Amino acid sequence: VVKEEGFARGADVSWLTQMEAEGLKFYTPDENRQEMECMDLLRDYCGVNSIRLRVWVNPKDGWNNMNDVIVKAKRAERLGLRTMIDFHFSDTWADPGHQEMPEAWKELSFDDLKIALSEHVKSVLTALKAVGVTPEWVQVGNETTPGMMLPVGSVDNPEQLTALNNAGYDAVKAICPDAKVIVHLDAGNDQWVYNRMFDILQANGGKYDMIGMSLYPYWAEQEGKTGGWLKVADDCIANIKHVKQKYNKPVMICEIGMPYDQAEACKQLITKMMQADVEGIFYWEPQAPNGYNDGYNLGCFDNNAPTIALDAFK
Ligand SMILES: OC[C@H]1O[C@@H](O)[C@H](O)[C@@H](O)[C@H]1O
Repeated sequence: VVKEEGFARGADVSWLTQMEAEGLKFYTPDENRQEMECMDLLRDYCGVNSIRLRVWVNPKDGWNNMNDVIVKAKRAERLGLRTMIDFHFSDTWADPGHQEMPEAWKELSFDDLKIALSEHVKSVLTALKAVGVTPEWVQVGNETTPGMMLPVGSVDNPEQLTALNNAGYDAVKAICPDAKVIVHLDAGNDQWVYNRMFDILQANGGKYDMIGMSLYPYWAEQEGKTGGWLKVADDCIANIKHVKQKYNKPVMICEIGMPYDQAEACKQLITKMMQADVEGIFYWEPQAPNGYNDGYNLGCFDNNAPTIALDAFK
C-alpha cells in the first residue's frame, strides 16, 4: 500500500483506541457484513486516504496523549494513510467555549509557557518521526475562534496569541520542515470570525500555511433557520473563496459532520463541498455510534457500519 497524493479524504478517528478497549466492533456495509478493524474499513469501503488525530497534554485517562497518538499514527502509516496531528494545547477538549491550558502550565511565565508549548509539539513530532510517521499537516490549536489557552492566548491579547501561535509553528517546522501548519476555527460559514483571527495574525507576524474550518450545518435545519443547512454550506463556500483571496492561503475542512440519521443529506453535503476550493475534508469521528460519549449523534455509522454518507469519497 502507498499513500495517496492530492485531495485529502479524511477521518478523525481519535476515539478508536478507547472504543476498541470498550469492545466496539465495526462491520462492512455490504451483504457479507464482515467484522473489520475500523481504519481498514474506512480505507477500503469509505474511500478514506487520510487520518486526523487530536493531542492532549496530560489527560487523566491517557487517551489522546502522545503515547496513544503514536499508536494510531503508526497504524495509519502502515495502512498507507496520510496523517494530520491536531494539538489542542489542553488536557481535555479544546473548542470555542473551552480553551484551557494544561494544568501543569498554569503558573509558568509567558516565556516558559511558550517553551512548554514548543517542547510539547516537538516531543510529539519527534516520537512520530522515530516510529516512521511524518505528518502531512499539523494543527496549532483546535477551533481557536476566541484564541487558545485563555485568558493568556485570547484574541484580546493579540501579541501573546500570535507569540503562542508562532512558538507552535516554529516547533512543527523544526521536526517536520514540510508539514503544513493549520490554524483551525469553527463555523466555516462565518466570515467575521475568520477576519478577526487572521487580521490579528497579519498585524503581529503570525505564521501559518493553511486555514482550517469546521462545517457542521445541520443545526440550521433543526432550528428552522431560513435557508436550512444548504445556506450554511453555501456561506462556508463563500467564506472559503473570501479567505483565499484575502489571505492567499489554502483551506482544509478539518472537521465535517451531519446527524448519523441524515445519510442522504450528508452524502449530498460532502459531494457539494468536494467541489469547493479546499485541499481536503475530514469527517469527524465517523465510526462513533449514536449516543457515544456525551450523546454524540454526528457520526455516519449505523448498526456498527458506514451509512451511504461517505459514498461521496469512493
Ligand atoms: O462528545 C463529542 C465532543 O464534541 C467535541 O467537539 C466537544 O468539544 C466535546 O465537549 C464533546 O461534545
